[PDB]
Amino acid sequence: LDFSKWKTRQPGEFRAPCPAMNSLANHGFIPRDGRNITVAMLVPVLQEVFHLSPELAQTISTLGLFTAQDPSKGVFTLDDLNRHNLFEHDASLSREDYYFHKDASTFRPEVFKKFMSHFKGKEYVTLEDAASARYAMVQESRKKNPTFTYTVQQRITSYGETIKYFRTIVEPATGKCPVAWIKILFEQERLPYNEGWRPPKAELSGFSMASDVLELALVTPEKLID
Amino acid sequence: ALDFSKWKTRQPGEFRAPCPAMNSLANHGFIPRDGRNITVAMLVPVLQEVFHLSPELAQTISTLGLFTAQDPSKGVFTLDDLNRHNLFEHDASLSREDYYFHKDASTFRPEVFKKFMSHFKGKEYVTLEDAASARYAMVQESRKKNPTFTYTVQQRITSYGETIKYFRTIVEPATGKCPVAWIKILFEQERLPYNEGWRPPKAELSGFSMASDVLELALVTPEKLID
Ligand code: HEC
Ligand code: HEC
Ligand SMILES: [Mg+2]
Ligand SMILES: [Mg+2]
Repeated sequence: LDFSKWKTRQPGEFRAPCPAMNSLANHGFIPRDGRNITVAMLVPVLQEVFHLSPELAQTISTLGLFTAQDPSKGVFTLDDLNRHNLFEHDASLSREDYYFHKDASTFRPEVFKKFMSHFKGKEYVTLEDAASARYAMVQESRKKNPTFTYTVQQRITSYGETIKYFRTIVEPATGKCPVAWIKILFEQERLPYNEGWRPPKAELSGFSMASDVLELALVTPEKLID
Repeated sequence: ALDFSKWKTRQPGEFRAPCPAMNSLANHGFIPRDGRNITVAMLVPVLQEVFHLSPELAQTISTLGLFTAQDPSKGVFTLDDLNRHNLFEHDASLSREDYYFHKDASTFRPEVFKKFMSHFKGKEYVTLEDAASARYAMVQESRKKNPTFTYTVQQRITSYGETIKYFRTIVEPATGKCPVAWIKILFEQERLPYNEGWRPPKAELSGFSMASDVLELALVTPEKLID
């Protein structure tokens, strides 16, 4: 894992709405041009760079394959991940809903500003602030987007994405998530190795995700009952 | 591959847990009948085969079971180890009373289970919403009556997870729906209702799918740690 090979995205290179996957490509940990991705190649990378458990890595990578133009052929691209309402969903943290400009892939400073304002004056992301920030995007989409789609599938991916950054973009010494490293991940699509980040000591598993998603929901004022 | 007709209820000397599924496995002889000499390596394929747990989820829960032994290094645990309060066993159970009251959070309590089952009165099937209400009712009873109520991050995920476990594994092959009558058999007899039509579930219960299910259960539970 040579983190010094990093280059920002170049013309012709496919990129996704994911800052993690986009960082892998920019680091050259997966093909830089965002093409020719297989589950077999991605899974070890996710385990080594982000310390996802084997099964969680296999699961998310396969959900990625399911966005391919032909998932039978076992190959997908970062552009496949941009397909609306397959994996990509409304109420994102740093991207606008597909509805508005038919581009839910391009990083949006004005969306990211809203998200980050939930951590203003803090060096670290707390569970409660991360809950508030994600749910604020749900409320905005619900009030602004007449096509808002937020089913069982989108709910877990949305909750899971907040857990993913909260658990993986952490200080080795503390396990805590610095606001400044989130900023680097989303804005630069660089893993903040230079700033002191390393692959997490703790494994992110399906079970640990389940606990974390529960804890997020218990500090979110979101209910489907009344 | 598996013989479900070998079921016997608990016999003298045999250890049993506060878990109706682990007790059914033993009563069926799918793990050692006496509730002893359980290892992770033995239990994971049984959980995969009988309950369609994912390899990783099965490994994780089996290991949580193992860390209930006084010495996990021995690599072996028993259903009696599972009876140890606030290791895996926890307050606000659906069919057992809190350890506080009589130092017995292992023996099935008709009175507790009566209150659990009251949330499905008039219904053939368990819905996510009624399962959520039945579990939260136990949390509120424990918070109301037990001065030593313990409900930390660890108990919460296991409590939510156990409702999802019966809701997803004790289901009709035809519909994936959870029959009230089958929950009654599992809890009251500690028998998998094979005789009545139950079969290992078609759908796999994985860490990811559990995470979705626990999320959805929480979204229909009036439970928050914020107000
Ligand atoms: C392994 C570590 C990992 C981390 C950390 C991670 N992801 Fe993503 N991720 C996506 C997609 C697609 C989205 C877009 C969802 C959306 O619309 O917000 C996304 C979104 C996100 C978001 C939210 C972005 C936003 O603007 O809301 C975060 C944070 C994130 N991913 C972090 C496909 C993937 C895939 C697919 C193969 C993998 C593997 C994956 N992601 C792995 C990871
Ligand atoms: C694989 C299928 C499986 C199912 C279905 C299952 N369990 Fe349990 N389970 C427990 C323990 C300990 C409890 C007691 C928790 C409590 O205090 O309610 C429990 C409780 C439960 C409960 C709630 C009972 C109540 O009175 O609240 C249900 C339902 C349950 N288990 C179902 C250890 C285990 C272990 C340990 C190795 C395994 C594996 C396990 N359980 C696997 C399973
Ligand atoms: Mg989106
Ligand atoms: Mg208990």
